[PDB]
Amino acid sequence: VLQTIRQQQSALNATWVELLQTRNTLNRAGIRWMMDQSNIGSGATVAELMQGATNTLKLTEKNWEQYEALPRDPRQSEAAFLEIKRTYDIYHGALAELIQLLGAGKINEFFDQPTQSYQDAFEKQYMAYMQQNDRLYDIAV
Amino acid sequence: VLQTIRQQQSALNATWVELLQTRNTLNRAGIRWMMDQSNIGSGATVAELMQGATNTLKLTEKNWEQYEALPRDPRQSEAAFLEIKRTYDIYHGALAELIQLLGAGKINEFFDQPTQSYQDAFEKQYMAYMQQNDRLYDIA
Ligand SMILES: [Cl-]
Ligand SMILES: [Cl-]
Ligand SMILES: [Cl-]
Ligand SMILES: [Cl-]
Ligand code: NA
Ligand code: NA
Ligand code: NA
Ligand code: NA
Repeated sequence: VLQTIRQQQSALNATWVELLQTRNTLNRAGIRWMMDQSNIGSGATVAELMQGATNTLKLTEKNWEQYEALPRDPRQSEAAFLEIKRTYDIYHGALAELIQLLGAGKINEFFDQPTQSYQDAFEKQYMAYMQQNDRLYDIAV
Repeated sequence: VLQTIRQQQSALNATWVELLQTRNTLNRAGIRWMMDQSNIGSGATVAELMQGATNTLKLTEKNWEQYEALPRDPRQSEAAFLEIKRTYDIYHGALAELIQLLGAGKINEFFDQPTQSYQDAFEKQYMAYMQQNDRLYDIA
């Protein structure tokens, strides 16, 4: 019934949320890394933050596969799902590369990566996909 | 009645998302701020990021008022809403404080603010609130 899109919706939202939480944690580690260069570091360490980003990026993978493996209503759009996955893989892959750049100390290459564009592209599909499902709500009446 | 729920969940989830983006942009600005002090600045500038964070923090405040104005079903717990609002106000106000600290060059107070705890507290209520509406959706 209409419960199969609400459960598929919740699964993709949890991926969306974990991607954002991962990007934020990485940028915290960037500040601490910067602080350590000038020996003014305090609070959370780079290692603890990198450790947390690694965890939430794996959580992101697992949340994604949980959404992929959920059944799709025949009315939904196949192209829509492929565009979601295309933008997700770029965004997820970009965060994985940010972990490597920071570990190698490439702070400029880290900061200059156009992560915002990858995120904007995924959010554009998520929003459009949220709208098409909200319409299946309005017509399932 | 079921439509009333999906509207609330979407309005509150939009606030949740905007809070996360606001915090991330502020942490991007913190890096560039430190880059400027070390003369290795590149990418997005502090000013552009600060005006982005200022922008998204207003989207958060608006997205919240949209959720708060939507009608609450009687079956929904009033105390649950008060706890969502309490944790939201702490979290929002904390992000507003980060804008003041970074604009004042206070990078240590900026980094040391326990923002994670404010976010964890709001996410705890947000998760509990959704699981309740989901069980409510199941009954109907
Ligand atoms: Cl570099
Ligand atoms: Cl970009
Ligand atoms: Cl300070
Ligand atoms: Cl904390
Ligand atoms: Na939403
Ligand atoms: Na500076
Ligand atoms: Na910019
Ligand atoms: Na309050």
